[PDB]
Amino acid sequence: MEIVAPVITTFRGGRLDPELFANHVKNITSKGVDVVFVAGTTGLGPALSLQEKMELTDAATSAARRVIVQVASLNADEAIALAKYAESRGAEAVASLPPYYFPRLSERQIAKYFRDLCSAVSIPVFLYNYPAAVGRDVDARAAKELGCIRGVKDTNESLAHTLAYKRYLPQARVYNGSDSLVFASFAVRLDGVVASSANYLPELLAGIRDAVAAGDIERARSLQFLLDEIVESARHIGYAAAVYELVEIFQGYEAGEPRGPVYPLDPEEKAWLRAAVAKAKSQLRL
Amino acid sequence: MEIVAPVITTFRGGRLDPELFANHVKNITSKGVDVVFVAGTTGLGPALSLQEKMELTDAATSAARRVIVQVASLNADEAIALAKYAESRGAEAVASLPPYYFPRLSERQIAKYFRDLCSAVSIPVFLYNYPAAVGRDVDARAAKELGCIRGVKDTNESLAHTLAYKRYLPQARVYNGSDSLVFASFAVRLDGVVASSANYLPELLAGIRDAVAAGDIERARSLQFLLDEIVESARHIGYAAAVYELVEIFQGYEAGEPRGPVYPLDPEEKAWLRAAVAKAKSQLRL
Amino acid sequence: MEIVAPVITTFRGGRLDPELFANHVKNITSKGVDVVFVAGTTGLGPALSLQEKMELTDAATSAARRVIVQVASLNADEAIALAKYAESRGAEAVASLPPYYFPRLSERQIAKYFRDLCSAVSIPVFLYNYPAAVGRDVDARAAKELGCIRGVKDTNESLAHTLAYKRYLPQARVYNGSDSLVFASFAVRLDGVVASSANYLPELLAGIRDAVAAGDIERARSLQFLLDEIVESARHIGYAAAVYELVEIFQGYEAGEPRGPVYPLDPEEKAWLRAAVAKAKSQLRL
Amino acid sequence: MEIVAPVITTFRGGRLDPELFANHVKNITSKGVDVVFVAGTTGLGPALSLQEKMELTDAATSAARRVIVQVASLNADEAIALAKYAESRGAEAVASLPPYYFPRLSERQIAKYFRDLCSAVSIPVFLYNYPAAVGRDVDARAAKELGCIRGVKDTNESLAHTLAYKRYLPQARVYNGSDSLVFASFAVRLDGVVASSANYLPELLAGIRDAVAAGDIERARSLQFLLDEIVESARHIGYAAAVYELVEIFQGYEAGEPRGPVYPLDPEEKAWLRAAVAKAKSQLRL
Repeated sequence: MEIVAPVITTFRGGRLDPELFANHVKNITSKGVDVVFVAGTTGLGPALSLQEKMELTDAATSAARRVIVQVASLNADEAIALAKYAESRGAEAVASLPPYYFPRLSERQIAKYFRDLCSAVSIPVFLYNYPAAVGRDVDARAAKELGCIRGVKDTNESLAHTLAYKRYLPQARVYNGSDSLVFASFAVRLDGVVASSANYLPELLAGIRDAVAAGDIERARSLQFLLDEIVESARHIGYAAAVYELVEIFQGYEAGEPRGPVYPLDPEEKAWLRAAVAKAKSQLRL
Repeated sequence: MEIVAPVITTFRGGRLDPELFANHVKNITSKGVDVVFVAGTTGLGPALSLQEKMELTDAATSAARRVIVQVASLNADEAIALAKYAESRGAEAVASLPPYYFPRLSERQIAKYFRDLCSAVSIPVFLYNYPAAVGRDVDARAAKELGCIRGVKDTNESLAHTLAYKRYLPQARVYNGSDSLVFASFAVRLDGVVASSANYLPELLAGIRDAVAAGDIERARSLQFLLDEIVESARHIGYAAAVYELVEIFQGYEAGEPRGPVYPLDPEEKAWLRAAVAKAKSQLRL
Repeated sequence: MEIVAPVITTFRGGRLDPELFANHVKNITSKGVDVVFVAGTTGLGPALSLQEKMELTDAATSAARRVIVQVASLNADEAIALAKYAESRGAEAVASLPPYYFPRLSERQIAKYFRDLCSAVSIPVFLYNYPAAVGRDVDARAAKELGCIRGVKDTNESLAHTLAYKRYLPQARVYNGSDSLVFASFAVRLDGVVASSANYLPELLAGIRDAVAAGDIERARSLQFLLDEIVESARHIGYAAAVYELVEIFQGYEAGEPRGPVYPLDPEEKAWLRAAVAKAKSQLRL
Repeated sequence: MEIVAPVITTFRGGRLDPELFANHVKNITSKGVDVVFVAGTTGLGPALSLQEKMELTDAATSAARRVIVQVASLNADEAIALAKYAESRGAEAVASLPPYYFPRLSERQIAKYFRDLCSAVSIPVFLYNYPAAVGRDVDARAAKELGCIRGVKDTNESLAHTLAYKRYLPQARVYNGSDSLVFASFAVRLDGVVASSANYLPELLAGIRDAVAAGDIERARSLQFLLDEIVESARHIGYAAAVYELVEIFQGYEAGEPRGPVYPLDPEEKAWLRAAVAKAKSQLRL
């Protein structure tokens, strides 16, 4: 079972910094990340222009051997163009959010979007489902009804919703994206996890996976609860910005910054977070 | 009290068509539209490039005397740039959605976004609130606390939520954005309405306004109910794409197309919509 | 247009005090309440035994000329039984919540419940819709389909939702039950309001009704906002218990108390609430 | 890890039939049910009078060695009365929903409800959490703060929400109540499940438990998916009434019926369900 990192997009001086990005990717893949997922929500995907996603695709595919690229755009031609680009750069798969923002698009519109993406490339197309952010759900039955989905990332608190993709699409690779469900995902033998914490504590996720595989459910659960406490503190100050500071805290190198509306944490927020996780940090035998 | 059109963005072959747009704006403003609101949700704002939004700003300010440009972007630098551009082209105000898509941004991040817009321009900055599409609400209390909001457009079926902005911001111009609340907005004396149906039935909205002003409450209401039957059919088939077909059906000229993932309606959907609205339309006597 | 009070159920000791109830009914009906609605949510309906509701029926019909009895029970035989009892005591109508609590109920079960109710009496049966408390909505289209509904009380922040009942059911008496929409309800000419504040400020509700009729929209809105401030303070300490204390503050007599798990406000909560509404209270001229 | 049945309440004639009930309890306890949970949502608890719940308590404590009685009432005095009665009859624990139906009760009211319940008995008080039905959540933090909660049954699609009670109350016994999470609950080593399917397919739940315990984690998931198919079908016609028919289909004896507003299935619905679950039934064996 795989640890997939929905990797942060590392800005510095207003632009993408591929040196920060490459160092970060090479570190986390050394610590147990199997696959790099670029331009996911944790990577600020919908905030990135097509060219920024191309730059990120180049950086990810030159830093990691296994890369899935998130391609969604509210101009659907851009999703097709980037999917072809990712494929040419050696991505093992592409993924897409369903069309987001607009309420009450039709089922026909959603289906055409995904079918056009599948027609554009030969590599597997993944559904990246995230109803809290997207404002709609493409559930297991709908995903099967599309007729071309070969993988699912379900960023979702409902483990049963995620398991249902394995039921309706027995050949798809299915992953849950909730940090609170890493332990549970391995326990029920999903194909893997795509959790934001693979950015800052990949060795913890690997510890959970190891523990579950050894039958050590108590250790796995304990590691999970430690992770939950860290996530909880981070959510308190703006989770998406905090992920970057958590990388600095736990991995010890510069992680860059997000970009407005996802403004970087200020100095006072960074200091508060460092103290907030100091205890959980000391408890870590990984 | 004003009728404000959140005007459609008119594409041809996935490219912006400013002639279709200009003809449409000229027509609805001759039929009772007081103000043109460009790149709102009905105008596919989040789907438009910055280049497209600048072109749309040029075309709207050329075709209309009173223009508000909606500037939101998930790259905040782009919101600031377009707000300054809009001001330079003579927009009377700019509006923005709160940062959307991303769940759990912090209050500081949201406040910074709006405050940076207000500091970027001298013309009024409006809150454009649309919780169903944005995934968060900036309520009247929150809008007061921003400390620079001079207008609100509230695309919201809770009319008291919209009225609360007049309570907390007595100097602000406050509009409700729901088609189902045009009659109600005029009856409670909001500053006006920003309803998508100003695109396809602006004469019907002016008729509602006239009836309320005449104390003809029963007429205003029966006109509202006719509009509600039309909105219902349109929603059934996919509302955002449906608006374009309704413009053609009710106003009698070409309206262009939306762009995918907001794909244009297909022939069967259009035929269905035409049959669906035919009854209600006939019961109209303006 | 009517002011309908969803009257509080006055307990004293551990049990219903029908005398306190009669007195309260008499005072508010002398101050503008047109109809008394017994055992609604504000009257703690779902917490009352059949015997308590029968007792309210007797006391209300003896103290008021126009009485509607709310009869919902999760034993449908008690609803049928009480509806018959209310008719026999001279109630002008009965109302029911749809079946509540249970999430997994079919359209057929809901329709059967309302149709059996309609068969049981010859007086009008109202739908009492309150989705936030009930956990389900019976919307205008569904209410028409039931085929026997003659009135609706919609406790709902969506004025559009309530207006839809007048569209689908032109001969029904339709009331909105939100305190925040009293002004709006009279402005759009619903048949009336069934607002909790008729317990403690029936003269304010009448003042709003008078102001709308006179066309003094600005006074109507101003009175609405004062009411909103009062409701907001009450919601802070527990609205259902707070209504009783607001009756005491504004009407000057003992209102009795609710019963747990709706526990009466404690002395500190009462002192806080008195102080919280003091300014709005002094600003009240009528 | 335990299988707890939220047992159906068995009506015949519109009245309780304690002999159908006894036969049912005895059968399911012989096929792997460890504990009987009486008057839960599956048992129509909120629909039952205090006397009916006492009668159910008698029948359960006569037919089974281990009984937990669900005691919630919207008259808290009745919750206390029943808890004392359950203890007198030899129940090993009582549980309660939080106060339901009423929106926006205060934290003080909810805490007083639970603490008063704990002080009435010397047997343990469990929290029975079911946010979808109750309209409010008492999460793990809130549960710990109550200070007297000894067990938790969380009917919730969010497994991380359930797991949190083990984080905060590691001494409490914690169960998840969603049928779609039986496999997952055993996999993460909750103390067990309280799933409605214990009524009709207890042997399937015991098979899932066995398979998780071997490590045929993949056969466990396969049995769960079969259960998910059957649940899917019952949900389609109205789950609460359908549970009774599923008992007849899979266990082959008379199950009684629910009582309206939870009306029994009609002959047509029953025929539809039997055909719908025939395939699943055929692949069962066990």
